[PDB]
Amino acid sequence: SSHHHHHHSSSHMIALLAPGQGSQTEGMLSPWLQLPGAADQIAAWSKAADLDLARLGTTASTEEITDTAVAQPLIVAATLLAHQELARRCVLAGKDVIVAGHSVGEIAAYAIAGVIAADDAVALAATRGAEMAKACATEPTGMSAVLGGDETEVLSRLEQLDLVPANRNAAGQIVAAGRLTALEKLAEDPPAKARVRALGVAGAFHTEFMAPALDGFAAAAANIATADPTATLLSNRDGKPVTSAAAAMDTLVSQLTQPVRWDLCTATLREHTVTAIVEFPPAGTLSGIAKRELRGVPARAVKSPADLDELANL
Repeated sequence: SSHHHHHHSSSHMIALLAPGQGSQTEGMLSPWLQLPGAADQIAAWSKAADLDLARLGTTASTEEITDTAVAQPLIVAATLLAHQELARRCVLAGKDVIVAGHSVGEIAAYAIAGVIAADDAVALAATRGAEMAKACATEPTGMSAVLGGDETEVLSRLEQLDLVPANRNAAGQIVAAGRLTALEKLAEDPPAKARVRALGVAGAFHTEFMAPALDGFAAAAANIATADPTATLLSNRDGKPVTSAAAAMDTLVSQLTQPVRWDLCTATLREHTVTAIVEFPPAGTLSGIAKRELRGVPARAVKSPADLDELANL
């Protein structure tokens, strides 16, 4: 984390995207682990996070990975190992860099933007999941995706049923969150010309039902070294860039019970003339959204190291 601001001789802008939850795959660390330096870092982080990462990345079932307490650090683990190699390759030399993470991915984005250290981030993702899981055992809650019709109609409807728009990802892409009974009521009758799919998650993330998780998350968030960003770093709260480290960490914490306004992140990306987009593993969804919402901007979904190759020039 020490650098020289590149010279422009007399746009060169790349989005880096860090994935959220709900796309972690059975074999998601295999392509990265056999690379030099990765095993060492993982044992270090696995011990640092106090959960077994090396095993849970290779021969682990999707089911034991869909467990927020495991899922969260594991996603972040994969994102950083992937970025770590991208940096190492020097592919981004002389590019203006903008970074945004989804939901959990903010922890990984913060690390990519050099606000927190790689190891600390994983440890904080472990706390996030562990604390969030406790909160889920309070009241039967969940989240259900709403692939949508009329934006006004869909917002009016979650109000009636007392559910939060927990993710606002795209135009017509809303996640609803709250009590399982209220979500069943959403499913039982949706607002016309729209669909509902109960995402398999253990609680209603990014809603007020995460209060109990707040203190536990804030405690680790505070005990962590910090630095002012080395990239334009976006925040899920409003999609504005974050200037100071203190600000970022404040937002990150309070983002636990607030809507993920990823749509407004996509808006900020447009007004930067991003030339290309890189999603990190487990990549897929965020690049999908960017293909649809950001016309004519190339986007790559990193799954294996072989993908970081045709980026040498962009």
